[PDB]
Amino acid sequence: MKALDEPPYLTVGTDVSAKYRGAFCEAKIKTAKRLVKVKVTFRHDSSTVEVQDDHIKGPLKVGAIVEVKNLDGAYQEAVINKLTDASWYTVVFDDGDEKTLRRSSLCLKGERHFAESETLDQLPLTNPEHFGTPVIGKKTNRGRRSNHIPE
Repeated sequence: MKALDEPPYLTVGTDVSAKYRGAFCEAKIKTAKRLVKVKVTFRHDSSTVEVQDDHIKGPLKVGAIVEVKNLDGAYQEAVINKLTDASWYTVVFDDGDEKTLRRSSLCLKGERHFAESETLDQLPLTNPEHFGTPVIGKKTNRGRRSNHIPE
C-alpha cells in the first residue's frame, strides 16, 4: 500500500463473514485467490461484460480480441477493456463449504458480521424494467424465413 489507508485487511487464517446464498456466515480465509476478471466488449452485441480470465482464450491485454467461452457453450469475439484484480478470498465455512468471495462481500471478524440482512427485499430497486436497448433493429446478421418456411 502507499499510505495504508485501510488498516483492516483480509488474509489467510482470518475469520470473516461471507455472504452465502444471501446470508453472512462466518468463515475463514482458506486461501487468497487473485482472480483476473476481464472486462470485455462483446463484438457482436457491443455490450461490455465482465468475465473470468478462465473464459478468455488468447492473450490477456487491453485492446485484444479474445475469444470468450461463455457458459452458453459459445465462444464469442470480444475486446479486452481491462484486466481487473479481483482479489477474492477463498473462505472455508464451518459446514465444510469453501468458496471464494470478493472482499466487498466479506466483513472482517473483529466484531462485525452485519446486524442486518438484505432479506431479499424486492421493493427498493435501482434498475428499471430492462427490455432491451432502444430501437431493436440494428444488427447486421439477419435471416428470417430464408424461403425455407412461410414465416
